[PDB]
Amino acid sequence: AKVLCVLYDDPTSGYPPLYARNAIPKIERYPDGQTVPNPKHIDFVPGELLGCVSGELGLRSYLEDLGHTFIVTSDKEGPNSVFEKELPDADIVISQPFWPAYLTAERIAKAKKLKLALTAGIGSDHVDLNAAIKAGITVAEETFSNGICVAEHAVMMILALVRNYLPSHKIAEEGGWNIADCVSRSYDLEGMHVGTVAAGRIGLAVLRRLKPFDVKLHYTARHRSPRAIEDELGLTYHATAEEMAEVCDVISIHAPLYPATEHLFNAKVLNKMRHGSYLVNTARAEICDRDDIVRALESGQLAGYAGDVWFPQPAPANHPWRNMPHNGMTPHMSGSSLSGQARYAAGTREILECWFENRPIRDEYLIVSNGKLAGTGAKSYGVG
Amino acid sequence: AKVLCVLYDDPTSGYPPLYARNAIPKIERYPDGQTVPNPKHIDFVPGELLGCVSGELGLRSYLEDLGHTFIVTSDKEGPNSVFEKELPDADIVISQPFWPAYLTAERIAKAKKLKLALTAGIGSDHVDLNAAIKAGITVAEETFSNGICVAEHAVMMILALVRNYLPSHKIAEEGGWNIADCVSRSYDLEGMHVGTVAAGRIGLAVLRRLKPFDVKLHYTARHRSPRAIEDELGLTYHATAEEMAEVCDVISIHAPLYPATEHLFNAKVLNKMRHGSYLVNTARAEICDRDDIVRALESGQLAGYAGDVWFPQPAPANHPWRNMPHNGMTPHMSGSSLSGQARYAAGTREILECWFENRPIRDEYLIVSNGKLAGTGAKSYGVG
Ligand SMILES: NC(=O)C1=CN([C@@H]2O[C@H](COP(=O)(O)OP(=O)(O)OC[C@H]3O[C@@H](n4cnc5c(N)ncnc54)[C@H](OP(=O)(O)O)[C@@H]3O)[C@@H](O)[C@H]2O)C=CC1
Ligand SMILES: NC(=O)C1=CN([C@@H]2O[C@H](COP(=O)(O)OP(=O)(O)OC[C@H]3O[C@@H](n4cnc5c(N)ncnc54)[C@H](OP(=O)(O)O)[C@@H]3O)[C@@H](O)[C@H]2O)C=CC1
Repeated sequence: AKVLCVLYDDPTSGYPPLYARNAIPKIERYPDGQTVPNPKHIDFVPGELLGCVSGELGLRSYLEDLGHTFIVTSDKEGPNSVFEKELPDADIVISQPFWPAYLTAERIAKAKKLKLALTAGIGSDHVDLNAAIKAGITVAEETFSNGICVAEHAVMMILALVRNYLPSHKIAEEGGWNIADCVSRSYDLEGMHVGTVAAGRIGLAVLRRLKPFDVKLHYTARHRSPRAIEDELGLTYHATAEEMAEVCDVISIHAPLYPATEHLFNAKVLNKMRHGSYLVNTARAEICDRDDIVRALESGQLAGYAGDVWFPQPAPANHPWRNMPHNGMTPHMSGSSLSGQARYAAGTREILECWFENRPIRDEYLIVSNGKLAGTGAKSYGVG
Repeated sequence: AKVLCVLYDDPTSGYPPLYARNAIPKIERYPDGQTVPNPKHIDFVPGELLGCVSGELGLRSYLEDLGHTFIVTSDKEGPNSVFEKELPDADIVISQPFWPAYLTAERIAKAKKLKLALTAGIGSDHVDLNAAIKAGITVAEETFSNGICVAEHAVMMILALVRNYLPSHKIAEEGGWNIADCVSRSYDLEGMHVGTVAAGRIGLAVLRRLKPFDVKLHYTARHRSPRAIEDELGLTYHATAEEMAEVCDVISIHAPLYPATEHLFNAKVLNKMRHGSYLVNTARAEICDRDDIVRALESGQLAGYAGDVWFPQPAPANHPWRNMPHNGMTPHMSGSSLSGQARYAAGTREILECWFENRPIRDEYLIVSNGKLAGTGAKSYGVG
């Protein structure tokens, strides 16, 4: 088989980078009991940089020893990219959400041999799932592989926004003291109403991390969480995001992107919030309406917005979220911490081993299979 | 009586600032059961900026209606400062740790009428406690008033360091994407060993907030915390900071500053940590050796350092912690969030009401009274 893999560019300093530490913690299970990936072997040491061109997700020897071909590129934009030129006879396409090889309907039509579209990470919205369904392409991802990474990043961003961290760090760097300037917009999180959009793998992890901050917890979802979970965490459920927006000081988004969630957080929802509320989005950019977010920050309707996800990706240098007021943005990085990479790279290999050996891809990894949403896709996504 | 009060300068934009929101949560009790301050009245709305010269800690009408004089200034350096010129006949001196009026032995000797040295905030190490004891001065502070603020700030800083937030935000602002550069130093906190120096009011609040991040928790203190606490959090105790340093990936400092803790975190302790460890210090700067911290970051012995506390305060523009590598500093702000200010300003008034009415200052607020460490001072401090 021909495996076409799109990864981000190597570090500016070169590859490998100068690692700050030489080992990372051992993780064996996720909080819900799901096991971490179980490939027969891995050809990297956890903690290495794997998601760039030279890192290769640690796949080359595995693939070539089996007689497969493995093409790795970062060049992914337009019909003259290495990606699009190599696509027509690729059996398998792999890319990460952080540097995504978009599989539009038009590209899927060109992809005459494509049978497996594998996300290295979580979130397969860069693939047109309706087109994949029609074409009989399997779409899979490494469920839970980097979810805890995201939960950490989201809580970090909530705190940075509410406490006014980023402008205050700039004052320290630039020689100032200026306590009044630092604290004129600095609040505690304690006692605020905080809600998540979704209480799935990441949303629940966020709610759990928020609990000891002594906030009042809310969530919205299409299907109510078990009473035991609501009791554990003191959750208040809302049938819709609009209703939750009315009562929350801070919202963090943790749903997948598909038609029902596209532009869910637009002006109508944002304007339901109290003036000076906060929004964090480490889910997908297009769950928000891009320009409505800018307007909310310009008016102070939102006191702050932060996230790691943008549209499109990579975000152009002129993207309006970069320098809108009161933002805590990063590039799309949370799911690509070195710790997360070890897990999604291992899971990418696990999935390939199953595929090549004619064994099932784990149900929880599936998004589309056999011409329909399947596994986690059927539980978390829609195509209507 | 004459009340001499040193506060920081007003916001650069003017006073009042443009508030992002017009109310904050109501807090009634601290996690150990201590009640929030109970002054007869407050002359501000919680959420207002109180800690600058124009804010006056909300004390002016209260004091002047009683016939007291109230002098508020930010001018605190040298013998010609308004502070030192007004000091010789001040009965009461008030200042905040964020902009501290240092009560050296020499200043205390000049302060012929001084009877009460009141910290607006927590941490009275800017007062020479031996000199206060000798002079028969009462030293008091608003215990717990801003401790939760600090705990939030510390956890925020831990996450920002481990995940490489600050340099990544810069890339977003400056038009880059550069995922490899962002994540080459980005780790998850999950599974790391994290320790606190002290498990007091703030240390315990930090440990509780860390728990759901699924880290392995450690602490050091002069005596063992209660069974319930060690069991609740799965704590491992170490008799010394050096011992804890050997096994922790991250340490956060939460002890008071006095001779036993001065320069505790010097090269001897830093070098016990594994290469690439992280240190957060929202306690007091001088618990660390200033230049040893710099050198540990320059060599990579520490992968990161962050805190809000400096020495001296204000830190000069050329202070080496501002632009040392891999830092997440802010000016001294955590205890002066608008939320914390509401509580310490209310407590400052409560203490003054007790004082003027010949009623006890709460035992838990006392640091020095009647010529010895007293109250919380006796439980948490030493005088060497
Ligand atoms: N920033 C990054 O690096 C990363 C981002 N992500 C993003 O986060 C998303 C969530 O990941 P994860 O928690 O692991 O996924 P899960 O599938 O576990 O959870 C998603 C939840 O979303 C809820 N949901 C679906 N539709 C809606 C709707 N219309 N409104 C509200 N809630 C909805 C579902 O609950 P219900 O059925 O009750 O509605 C489901 O439980 C991913 O799909 C991805 O886009 C993920 C990893 C990394
Ligand atoms: N950044 C900011 O804005 C703020 C900073 N702070 C700083 O944080 C400090 C802690 O505040 P808080 O938790 O409220 O104070 P507490 O008095 O509640 O706790 C201090 C703890 O320090 C421990 N301790 C004392 N001496 C030592 C030692 N030699 N080694 C190790 N532990 C020691 C004590 O435990 P044991 O007796 O078992 O040793 C005590 O429980 C303050 O004193 C202040 O300097 C406070 C507020 C705001």
